[PDB]
Amino acid sequence: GLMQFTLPVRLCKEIELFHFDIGPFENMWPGIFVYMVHRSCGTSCFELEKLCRFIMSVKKNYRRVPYHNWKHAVTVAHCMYAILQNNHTLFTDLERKGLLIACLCHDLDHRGFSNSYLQKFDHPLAALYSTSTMEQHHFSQTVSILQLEGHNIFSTLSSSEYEQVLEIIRKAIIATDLALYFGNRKQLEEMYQTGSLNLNNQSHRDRVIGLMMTACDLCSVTKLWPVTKLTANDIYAEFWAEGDEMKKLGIQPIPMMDRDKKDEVPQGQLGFYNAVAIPCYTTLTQILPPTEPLLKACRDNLSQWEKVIRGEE
Ligand SMILES: Cn1ncc(C(=O)N2CCOCC2)c1C(=O)Nc1cc2nc(-c3ccccc3)nn2cn1
Ligand SMILES: [Mg+2]
Ligand SMILES: [Zn+2]
Repeated sequence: GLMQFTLPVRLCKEIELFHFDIGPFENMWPGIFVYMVHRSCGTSCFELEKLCRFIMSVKKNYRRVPYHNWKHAVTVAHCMYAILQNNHTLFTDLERKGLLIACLCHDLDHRGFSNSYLQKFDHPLAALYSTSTMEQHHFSQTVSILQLEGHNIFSTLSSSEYEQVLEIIRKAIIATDLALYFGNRKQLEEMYQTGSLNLNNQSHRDRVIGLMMTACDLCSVTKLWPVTKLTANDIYAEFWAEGDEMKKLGIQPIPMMDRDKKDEVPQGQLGFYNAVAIPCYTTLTQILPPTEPLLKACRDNLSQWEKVIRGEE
């Protein structure tokens, strides 16, 4: 009860910033997550022993793929931690609990392939879930882990608080399906511009939490340039493995996934910052002004990708 997690001074300070990198020491990531739950939520949100057991079952159910791995889970949760801490009074007690957990869990048992590849390969998961295929799988793995003995970190919630939190987590994990992001942000755009956005409207909250999820999920583009650049290598390592597998099914992959079109990467990064990232963090900054450093950091990394194209690196 009187047992805080604490971090070394450089981490204690830098973890509060949006651009924090959780570092290469895997064995510290659990402690970092618990630190964030404790400051974001309270030392009383979760029975420490249940939390620690839940975190380690989550780690065990992430695979050793280049990008969609246990480091991604904690990175995405840290971005959420930063949004929640800079927007203290906008979120309920249940939202704070459920969203860090949602982010830790959002890519559970990912294999490093897209929903399209599952559908072209005819994976069983693609018959069980016709849209948002991996994301319905991730929520389903979260429920599984929550129902292992000693793993129910929400035990102390009421029957209806319990259902409201599992419903927040579900919507939060579905929203990480980038196919849903485009419409979700268009609507958030119109609602904010016509002045109809209303955070007491539960369907409005849902959309705003969905946009936060997309922001946290993409937060590689909001890091210091060397983090951004070295993360992009892990991303393409998956994309190109997927492209190889497409070719094995006798399908020309999209260029994003063709290792034979490495030369086009800098321009594809621009497409991505302009079509997805920048619009994402813009609308997020409009709705939640203290998240502006994500937008500023994204625009800086766009400008570093422009330099790469110009041969200035
Ligand atoms: C940087 N970042 N962060 C997250 C993600 C991301 O898409 N997520 C969703 C999928 O799951 C993985 C993560 C990315 C990223 O890089 N997206 C990305 C890279 C890219 N390259 C090209 C490209 C097109 C033609 C020729 C050569 C390259 N198009 N293109 C479009 N998007
Ligand atoms: Mg995902
Ligand atoms: Zn993800």
